[PDB]
Amino acid sequence: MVEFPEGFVWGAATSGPQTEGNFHKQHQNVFDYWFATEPEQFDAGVGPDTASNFYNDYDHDLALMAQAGVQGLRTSIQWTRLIDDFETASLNADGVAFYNHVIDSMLAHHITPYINLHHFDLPVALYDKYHGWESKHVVELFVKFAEQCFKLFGDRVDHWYTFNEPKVVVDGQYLYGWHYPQVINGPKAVQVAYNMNLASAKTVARFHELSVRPEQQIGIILNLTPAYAASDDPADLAAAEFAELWSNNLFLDPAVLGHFPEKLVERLTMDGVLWDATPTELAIIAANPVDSLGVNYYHPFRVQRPDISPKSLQPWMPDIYFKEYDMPGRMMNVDRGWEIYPQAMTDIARNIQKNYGNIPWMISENGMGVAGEERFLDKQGVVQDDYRIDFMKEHLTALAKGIAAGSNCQGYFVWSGIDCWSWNHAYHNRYGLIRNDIHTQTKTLKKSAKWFAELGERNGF
Amino acid sequence: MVEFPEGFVWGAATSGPQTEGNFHKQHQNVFDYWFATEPEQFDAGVGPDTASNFYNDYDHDLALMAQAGVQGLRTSIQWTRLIDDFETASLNADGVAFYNHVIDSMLAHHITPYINLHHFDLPVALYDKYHGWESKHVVELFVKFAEQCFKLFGDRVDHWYTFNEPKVVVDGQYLYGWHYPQVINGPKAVQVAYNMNLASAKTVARFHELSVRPEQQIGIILNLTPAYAASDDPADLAAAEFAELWSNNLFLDPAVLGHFPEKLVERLTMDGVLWDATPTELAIIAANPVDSLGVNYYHPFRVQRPDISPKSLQPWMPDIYFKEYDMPGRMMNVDRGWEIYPQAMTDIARNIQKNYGNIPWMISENGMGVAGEERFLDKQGVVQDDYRIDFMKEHLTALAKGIAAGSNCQGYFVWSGIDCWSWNHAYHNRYGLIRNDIHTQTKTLKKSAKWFAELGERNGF
Repeated sequence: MVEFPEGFVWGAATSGPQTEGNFHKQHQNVFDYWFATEPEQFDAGVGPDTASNFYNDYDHDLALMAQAGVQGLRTSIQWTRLIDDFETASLNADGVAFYNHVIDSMLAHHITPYINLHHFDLPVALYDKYHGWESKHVVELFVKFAEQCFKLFGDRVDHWYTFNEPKVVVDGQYLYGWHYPQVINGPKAVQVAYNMNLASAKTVARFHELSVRPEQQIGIILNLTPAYAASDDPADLAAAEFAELWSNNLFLDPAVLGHFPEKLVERLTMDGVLWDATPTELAIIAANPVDSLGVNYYHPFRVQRPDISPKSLQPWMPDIYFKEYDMPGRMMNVDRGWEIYPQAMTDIARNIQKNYGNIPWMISENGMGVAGEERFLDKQGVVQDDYRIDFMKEHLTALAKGIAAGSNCQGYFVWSGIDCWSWNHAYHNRYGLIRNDIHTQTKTLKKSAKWFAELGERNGF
Repeated sequence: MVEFPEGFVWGAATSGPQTEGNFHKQHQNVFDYWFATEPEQFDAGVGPDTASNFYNDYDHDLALMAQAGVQGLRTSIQWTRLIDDFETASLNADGVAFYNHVIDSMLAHHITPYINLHHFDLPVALYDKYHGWESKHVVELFVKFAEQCFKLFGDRVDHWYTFNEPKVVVDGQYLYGWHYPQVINGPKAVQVAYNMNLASAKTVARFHELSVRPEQQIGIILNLTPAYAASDDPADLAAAEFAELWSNNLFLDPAVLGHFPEKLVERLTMDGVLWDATPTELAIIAANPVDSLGVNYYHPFRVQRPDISPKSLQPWMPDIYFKEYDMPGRMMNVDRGWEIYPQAMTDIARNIQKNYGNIPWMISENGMGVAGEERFLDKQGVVQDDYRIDFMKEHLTALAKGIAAGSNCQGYFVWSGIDCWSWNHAYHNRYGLIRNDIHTQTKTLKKSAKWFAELGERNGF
């Protein structure tokens, strides 16, 4: 009834910091330090130290993900586990052996690895020593870390990602206090956005120098949700224009087109907050675009005119040009406070098709979080998450409208395979196809897990 | 200047729970239990245990209402006072003796008795054992109770009411937390609204099985305030449409027309929350419409679209289809949060006239509550409540226009005669023509009282 291209990849996504636990990890990342420092900032004081126990139970967890129809698993390697000396990217042999075991175990369970290099997990010592992503020196050390990943694992991994959503690192570490170190500094944020874009192009350059097979590709993962204008009132449309240049073009254009959006550069220059670039850096960005795109979508995004004029005497923030808008009559997931609007998928598919060369791309994240799922256990122990299935039905149906009209979409990765630790929210919301009782680390497929499996075999629904 | 038809009843209204006190009352109703158990939920810690001392002082209390021009008095008999065993409706001899004394004292004072059977006072033991109005067994037990009242007092009581506003019991007990048990559950509310309509029809049948004089008639007291849309945008009149069906037609159509409003049942059906009804129950409802209508009006009712779509993921409530609206420029009773809009009574009179066969009806409640009436004591300790006299003239002016279009309105009852106990608000707001000083239980007539007595002696103002 609703079918998909031949060879479509049906996958799941997570990250290392949200699954492994900190068992025997040499270094603290910023979240590790934050929980060790301020456990009160974490739901029920549940931090990352055990997470979903993937460090100990990876082999059986991959078997369950295989039962749930996961053909490709996207996760990440932790900079703070793999590397001994950040300055030289010397190797921690127990961390090297651990990633070798999960990649081999993925292969034995017929799961194609999708390895991402960074998911919000900057080592805190590099923030102490250099202020982290503000340092073009840290940019080099990350490339050296990526180098080591490609040489150790490149023989078995075809699909790579530089970053999971650099924008969330910008927003979290430097604008709104979501990530330790919780800096509130707009101008610094602009430079960190530039530096991470430059880190990614440099990683793409290194990756292709060290390539061995043609099948090996490397991409980036971004949120590309449209910035819908509240109305056709010129202050609203102009707000949506900056919101999109800033929340999407900031990374899309360097990543795919190899340059920064011209109107955005103009705006930040006028406000005197523009990043420091060099022509050689800009040339490396121009010469090394990504090979593919991962798209994360959960909920739509609407903006209206700011309340006060952007010329007011206030610290510079991107938000001086736009304000979030709530649309009368929106379809809501009320407990989570999120609008449900599946066609945003279809708009994304059309944008990549028209404006970004129809570059090959996948939905790298899509999913629905629900609290207190114990309420929907049958006494056979299986969560009856019919809501998750309907959510996936609506969004896959809109994604199908995009593929049919010619969008080069190649895969759909659910967030997430197994319930995992959602930063300061920890396990308050569950996204998995598979349920984790985090007291015992005992995992059990939900109803949606069997549905996802049949979806992959039928390649539709 | 503003005159009324011949025979128009000028009366006053209260209830047993709000006047009697619990002196030697055998059983606890839901409010008694709530107060005995959470006194903090009631203004100044004042509960119903003494109320306005009507149990002890009914005789002199009645002599004063008669001085205030109360020609007929509506109040209620408490299920929890008259009945020994609820399962059989056996009699508590002291309760019977009390209500005989009250009724006989009314006629000795030439007040016509208007006796209502139920005013928010479900026995708490019937809730514990059966979940109260959710049980069709409890509906039968109420008919047994109603039958005893008819047999005991029908020899000198011509005018009866099955219920005072069952929608307030639905709303308070099962939707918004106003009444103990404070259940929040849309589906149950739907079933309780249906069950209470069924109890009233069953009571009407029993009443006419026993009625011997043609003067004997039984009615129901409803609030029929129109749902005024905020604007004529289609979303707001959709909201006003449902709010009308739900707040008025849900009770008025079964009571007067013999059937539930079809487009309401269609929407309750589509949403999966329809009550459980048998053919026999529906035929009883069709076959026993009430004889007359009691209308309570205090303030208008304005409605706009809901903030989110009724299809959002939320528990079913009637409120998913409409949100209240505050009209800019409203005339307000500021100390109370209530709009003043007397035209509404003209609209109700016309609705009843055109669309309900012009059934004999009365205003069973209308009044204004104000706090701290100590501030308007004159030199002889009489409240000078000109605000109350004005309020009456404006609403009587509107009623008289409805009658002049021919509407079959036959009387006007003010709330209230003596200041009585207003549930969780207790004695914060006073509505009476007669002030009650509650520490000593001394009642003195307000200035509005002498004005009410002249209005009846003249049929106008």
